[PDB]
Amino acid sequence: MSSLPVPYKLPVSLSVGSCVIIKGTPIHSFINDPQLQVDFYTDMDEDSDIAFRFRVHFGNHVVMNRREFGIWMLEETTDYVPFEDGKQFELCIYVHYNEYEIKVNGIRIYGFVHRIPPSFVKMVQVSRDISLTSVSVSN
Repeated sequence: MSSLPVPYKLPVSLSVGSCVIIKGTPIHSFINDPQLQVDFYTDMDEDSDIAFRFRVHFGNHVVMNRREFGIWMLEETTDYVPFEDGKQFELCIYVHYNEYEIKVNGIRIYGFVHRIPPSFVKMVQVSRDISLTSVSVSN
């Protein structure tokens, strides 16, 4: 009705200089472990490989990783999660030559180095405890 379906699946093509921009609001903030998850898949089904998972545990930390043939690789984390309950955020994932740069409301919180070329990404999925207003792939 007023927001996009969650979970949300968007076919994409990424190249160096692309930015994936996600606008949404954390909801259900009264539950014990509210989350946001963004997955960059290499094909259209959810069994396919994941070049980059960005999984926020709101108020706690972010965990990032990559999945190949069902197997998760080296996990990376940061406790810098500057989201606000019930306030709209702008989540920007910039595709650089060497990494995905993740900004929350204009502020860099992490850089995840590519394990496979970002041109291999075919779908972005957004899931868990957000209301989703828009997803864009810019440039």
